[PDB]
Amino acid sequence: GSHMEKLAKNKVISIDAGRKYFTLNQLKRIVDKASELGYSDVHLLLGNDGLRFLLDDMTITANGKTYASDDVKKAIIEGTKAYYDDPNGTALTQAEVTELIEYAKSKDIGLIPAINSPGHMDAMLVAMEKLGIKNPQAHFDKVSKTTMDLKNEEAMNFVKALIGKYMDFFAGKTKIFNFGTDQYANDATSAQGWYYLKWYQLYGKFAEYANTLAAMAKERGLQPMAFNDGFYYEDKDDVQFDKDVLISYWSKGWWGYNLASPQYLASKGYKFLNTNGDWYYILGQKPEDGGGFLKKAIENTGKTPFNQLASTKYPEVDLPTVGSMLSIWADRPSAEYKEEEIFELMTAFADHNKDYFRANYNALREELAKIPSKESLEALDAAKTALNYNLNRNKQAELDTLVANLKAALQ
Ligand SMILES: CC(=O)N[C@@H]1[C@@H](O)[C@H](O[C@@H]2O[C@H](CO)[C@@H](O)[C@H](O[C@H]3O[C@H](CO)[C@@H](O)[C@H](O)[C@@H]3O[C@@H]3O[C@H](CO)[C@@H](O)[C@H](O)[C@H]3NC(C)=O)[C@@H]2O)[C@@H](CO)O[C@H]1O
Repeated sequence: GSHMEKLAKNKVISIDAGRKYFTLNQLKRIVDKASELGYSDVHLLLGNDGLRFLLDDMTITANGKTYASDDVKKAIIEGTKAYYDDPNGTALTQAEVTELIEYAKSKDIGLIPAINSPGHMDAMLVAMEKLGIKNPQAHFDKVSKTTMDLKNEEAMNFVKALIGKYMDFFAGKTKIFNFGTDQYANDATSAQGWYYLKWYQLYGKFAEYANTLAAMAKERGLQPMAFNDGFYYEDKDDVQFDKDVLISYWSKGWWGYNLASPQYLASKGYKFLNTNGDWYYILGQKPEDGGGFLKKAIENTGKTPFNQLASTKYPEVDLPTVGSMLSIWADRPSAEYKEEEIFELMTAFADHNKDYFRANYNALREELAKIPSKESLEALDAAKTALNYNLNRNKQAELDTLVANLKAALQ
């Protein structure tokens, strides 16, 4: 019950770089601002509708045949462009994402990648078509454009191998890997995908796929993360799920979309990354549209407590969370990304929870990088011993004089 508990928790900013393209430098500045504000990780969706990340070797081995690296790359580029041909760019390179991870590591910032499936995979579906894999899309009220058919082995096998190749990359580089599994065939079932899975006795098939993805993460030394949607839908435990999955809990849903309660998932032994929907911001969203516009997300950043999970009340309901995630989405990826908006929402969330967030260590690290008579060395050694790396956002002044004493000793 000491000091450490609050600071040990995760403070995450989520960027939807799957739907919309973000430049390496844009993400670097988000990472820098995250480090400055006191965040711990940057959650970066790279596969979300579009697939905006290419490895150097994209060779895939599936269905007793292989798909050549250059053939895979072109098909993915075409898929992402088919979803949305972003004039700012198509997909991040291996070298760019690698530099982002090392840059973030230098600022005590984790990177949490997300490659979504079996929903939110418009780019992958079309890529598979271009790769010869016929009809990968789910089929209900109409043929889906976002979701994979669970009965199609050819598509399932490829996608598993594809996510596996990404998982091979992020292994040893990042602690967590998010595979999503949210909003199954929402476009093809009027946002009732889990009800449709139940109906056609395919919900067990989804579990098998999700559990496979969790094992794939674990055996590669990655903590599996997924969204809550498809985990124990409607509090039924007829179909079981992997318990080692870090659940990013965003909502309990709405009418006809009966997601499991946080209370039920906690009773199954799950830990939560509090990804409360209240803190959502969709780029370009205005107050007139309702939902997650900027003013509401800033307003709710103080309204909705740090530990409070969606559909629950804190502290009346107090469930185990590893930390909280604030999310920026790009539902309409053509909307202008304005850095100032995200920075304001990020700042607000940190300012209301100064006990959870770190202090600003950018000044300290610059002054420690300037370090190359024994009496003058006595002072330089003394200021170094007096440094405190454990400060939170409430004590910026406390840290400001400690770094000032280091600057004075160095001269
Ligand atoms: C009182 C009541 O419950 N009314 C229902 C109403 O709320 C429902 O509309 C829904 O509202 C929620 C907010 O409470 C909103 O989040 C929902 O949007 C999600 O789902 C739609 C598909 O229906 C999808 O188009 C959106 O993209 C969105 O999905 C998530 O949200 C973010 C940002 O919006 C996305 O970027 C994410 O990709 C996605 N997933 C995650 C994990 O974040 C929805 O509009 C309606 C529904 O008919 O029903 C009322 O009864």
